[PDB]
Amino acid sequence: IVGGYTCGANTVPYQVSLNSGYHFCGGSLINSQWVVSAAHCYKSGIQVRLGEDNINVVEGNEQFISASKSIVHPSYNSNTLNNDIMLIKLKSAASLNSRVASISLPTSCASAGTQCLISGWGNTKSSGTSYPDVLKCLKAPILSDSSCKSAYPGQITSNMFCAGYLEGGKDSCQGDSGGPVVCSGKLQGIVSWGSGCAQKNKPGVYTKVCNYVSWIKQTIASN
Ligand SMILES: CC(=N)N1CC[C@H](Oc2ccc([C@H](Cc3ccc4ccc(C(=N)N)cc4c3)C(=O)O)cc2)C1
Ligand SMILES: [Ca+2]
Repeated sequence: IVGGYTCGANTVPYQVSLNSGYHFCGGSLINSQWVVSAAHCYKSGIQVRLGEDNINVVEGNEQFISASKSIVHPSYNSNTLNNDIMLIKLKSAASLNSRVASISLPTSCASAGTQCLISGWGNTKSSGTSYPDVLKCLKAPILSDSSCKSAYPGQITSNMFCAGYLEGGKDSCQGDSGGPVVCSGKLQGIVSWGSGCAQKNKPGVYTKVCNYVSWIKQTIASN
């Protein structure tokens, strides 16, 4: 997260860290046995880390649970990043408490103007590389479809939305991938892609979760 602030230990209880020997992507806990992340975060041998703040120090509220199954969206296109969403089932259910909690799926799509909370352990520099050990947060508004499409000609689908600031300076970045975009208590986006990080006229692009609610519900009910 570039231009954000330190969230504070367990203030974003649904935030997960996907670990394969090291943190490589974020994710959101949607219930006690399921995690939602970006399809581009797909890997085998994933361990889901819940209740995390500092990812390099055992602080006491963590739950490390291995994934039993991963399901990439049937129409995911790795070249365009269309349908960049994936579900991960935990081998055992997480113990939900005040520090580890699920986030609600949306009942309707969010519109431009809505302020959301984006979080992750990704790169904090627009030019250069610096990865934080503790969770970073950023409040950012959802941008109009017109602005989004003007920024990325022919690359924005109905399954994507832009959020951030056209003036640059604040944005999610590499390492934040798969992480949550929560607006008014509902999971509306998943950190997907962008041209650089926090660059002028190059806002972050996120997966539009509201278009996948039925797929998510059906998949969980049958797996
Ligand atoms: C070629 C083209 N026009 N495309 C449009 C869709 C797709 O975009 C991508 C895919 C992977 C990357 C990563 C880099 C990359 C990876 C994750 C990111 C997460 C967030 C942000 C952000 N600024 N909010 C930027 C990221 C940039 C790479 O270079 O490998 C960057 C952009 C391909
Ligand atoms: Ca820790």
